Amino acid sequence: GFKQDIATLRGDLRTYAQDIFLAFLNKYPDEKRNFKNYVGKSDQELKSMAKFGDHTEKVFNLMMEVADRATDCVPLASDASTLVQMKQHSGLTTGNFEKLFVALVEYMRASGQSFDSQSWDRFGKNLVSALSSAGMK
Ligand code: HEM
Ligand SMILES: Oc1ccccc1-c1ccccc1O
Repeated sequence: GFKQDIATLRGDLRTYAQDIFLAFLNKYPDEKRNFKNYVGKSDQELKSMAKFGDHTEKVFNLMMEVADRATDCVPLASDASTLVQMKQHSGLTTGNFEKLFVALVEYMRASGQSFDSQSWDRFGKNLVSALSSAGMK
């Protein structure tokens, strides 16, 4: 289920974080507008950068927290406000988050593993709704 998937991802978080974020960047190349220093790089080049590993893992450290605090794939309102108010998210719209969650769900569906893809899809939609409610355009 969803809870086991959190334990699975946390068990190899630096590789799942990198693979899912690369799935997102390759699926939605225009999302590089928010990640200038990742332009014109192969996946292997990105995975060699200190910063890439360290920023993507920290992102997923918080994503797993938010997942873990959710009830029935409904995230806390306090976690959504933090994500809207964060200065690093100043320009973003819910569309940025929707795309990340589509890529994560498709990564899960294509994996060999018994991830609860439908729970991550609901989680993504509930998080987008909570970001909207907390004031993200
Ligand atoms: C649930 C989803 C997300 C979580 C939990 C999250 C979390 C975080 C965290 C913890 C940081 C700080 C990273 C660090 O200090 O190294 C960060 C930075 C950032 N996030 Fe997010 N984020 C999420 C979704 C997104 C999305 C969808 C975008 C853009 C499409 C985005 C864009 C950024 C940018 C541009 C930064 C700053 C880049 C930098 O570190 O210099 N985030 N995010
Ligand atoms: O790669 C990054 C570097 C810096 C800050 C955030 C990310 C990131 C990684 C995966 C998903 C969303 C993100 O904002």
